[PDB]
Amino acid sequence: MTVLIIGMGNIGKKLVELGNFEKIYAYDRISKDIPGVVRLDEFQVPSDVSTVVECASPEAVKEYSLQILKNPVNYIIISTSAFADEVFRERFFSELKNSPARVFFPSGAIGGLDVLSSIKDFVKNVRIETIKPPKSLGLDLKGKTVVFEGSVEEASKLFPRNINVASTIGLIVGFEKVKVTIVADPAMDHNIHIVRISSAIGNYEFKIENISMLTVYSILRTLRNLESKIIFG
Amino acid sequence: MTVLIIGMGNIGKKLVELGNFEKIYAYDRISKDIPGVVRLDEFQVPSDVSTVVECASPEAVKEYSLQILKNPVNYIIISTSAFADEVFRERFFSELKNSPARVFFPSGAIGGLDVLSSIKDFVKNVRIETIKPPKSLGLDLKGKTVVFEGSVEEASKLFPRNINVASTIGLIVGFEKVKVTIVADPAMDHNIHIVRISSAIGNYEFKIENISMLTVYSILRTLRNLESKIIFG
Ligand SMILES: NC(=O)c1ccc[n+]([C@@H]2O[C@H](COP(=O)([O-])OP(=O)(O)OC[C@H]3O[C@@H](n4cnc5c(N)ncnc54)[C@H](O)[C@@H]3O)[C@@H](O)[C@H]2O)c1
Ligand SMILES: NC(=O)c1ccc[n+]([C@@H]2O[C@H](COP(=O)([O-])OP(=O)(O)OC[C@H]3O[C@@H](n4cnc5c(N)ncnc54)[C@H](O)[C@@H]3O)[C@@H](O)[C@H]2O)c1
Repeated sequence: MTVLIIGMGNIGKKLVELGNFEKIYAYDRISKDIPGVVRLDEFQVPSDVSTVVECASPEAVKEYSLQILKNPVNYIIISTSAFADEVFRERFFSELKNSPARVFFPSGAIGGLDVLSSIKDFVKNVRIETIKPPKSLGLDLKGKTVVFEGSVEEASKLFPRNINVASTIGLIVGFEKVKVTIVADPAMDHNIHIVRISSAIGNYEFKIENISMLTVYSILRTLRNLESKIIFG
Repeated sequence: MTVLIIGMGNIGKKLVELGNFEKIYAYDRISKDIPGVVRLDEFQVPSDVSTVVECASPEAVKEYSLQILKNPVNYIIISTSAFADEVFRERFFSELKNSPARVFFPSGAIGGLDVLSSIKDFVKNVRIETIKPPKSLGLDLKGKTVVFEGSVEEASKLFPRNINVASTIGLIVGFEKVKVTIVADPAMDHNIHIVRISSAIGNYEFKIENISMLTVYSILRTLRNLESKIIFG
């Protein structure tokens, strides 16, 4: 299929090298030498694009979402942190009911969204804890320390970085039901995600220790799935 | 859409009551009073069926898989334990390459299959441990005891019950890479599933404590997804 990739950062260039595409349109405010892509200069959704993939920034999701939705394409979004904004979220799904498009929210850096999606109406609450090494926060500590705790909306305001995982989760069960905790642990070599889910159907715990590659393959699997006979999860 | 549900056990009757369907064809060796379904007597795939759902038994998967695949429908399978059979597995995906159909393997009683599907080529091994209460095995114990450990193929031969979770997993990463452990813990009130995944991309831990309802909603979410604009995981 022909596709439009928004953003040529670590994830964009990676999709271009691993993906199998006849044609690739790419838009990125910068202008680095483009390899096997048709670097656009003015954003737009070419008529032969069957799928659009956003992997730029929350602001990009907000800037083009409206236009993208006019077109009858599969719309893959990863910068979900943008949905932590009540006003933008309302606007988006409005355009979507009228839209001929289809939106896909791949799990990204976490997993367990298959069951969380199935039992979403029954979820009582979701606790997502991120444990980063002190170094990655310019901190020197002798023990674990909570650097933040509250809603997804607030977490995004102070951490314009991640807060994408929690947002996709919020988009599934409702934001009011998600609590975010960011912990700095001097004993931690790498980043970790722990998703604790309480519901009327059962309780689930998902621990993620990524050694972001996971998100890349998460996108690829979604694209591959569009054209596959064997679908898992 | 019009659908064909194979098996009217706990899961079949549940799909009939919660599902939203214009027409339902149902086949079940028994003959209990059927409510809102068109109880067939001779198995077959009516021409107006757009989706078939198996939730009967592994033997059923093996008996009708061949026929189902001739038809251009979405084929949902849950009794995956049947794929632990090397010979049947080879036969199935053979028919599928030639098939106009599409197969869906919902996560069922576990979760985390979204990430496991994305990073499947990189998986080094998967350990799935099931911790049941001694009572559910007619055992009286004073401490945890392993009642079984080995491959998915063997687990199915001694436990014609579950071994479906491990099979779907085997279908994803390859059976040789899955190790199954069934533990009886006197301290355990309910059943638990722990899926430990080791790979080149990272390590994942999924703990599942279901209070099977999860599988039902897992099927429903797959059906709902066929006709939805918002897809998660
Ligand atoms: N959902 C998840 O699990 C998950 C995980 C990791 C990253 N992400 C998201 O992916 C994004 C980062 O991707 P990356 O790793 O390639 O980072 P990156 O910063 O290396 O790449 C971003 C690229 O997009 C371009 N860009 C920024 N705004 C743009 C805009 N408004 N319009 C067009 N182009 C724009 C930038 O010039 C940059 O080259 C982040 O926004 C993050 O939220 C999501
Ligand atoms: N993948 C998962 O996570 C998962 C989880 C739970 C159960 N399951 C599967 O679901 C099945 C059980 O479903 P249930 O909970 O409704 O159980 P059940 O035993 O109550 O229902 C099974 C029904 O299917 C009928 N049946 C059996 N063989 C048939 C055949 N060959 N052809 C036509 N009909 C047949 C039976 O008469 C019975 O009424 C099991 O085979 C199990 O492997 C999968």
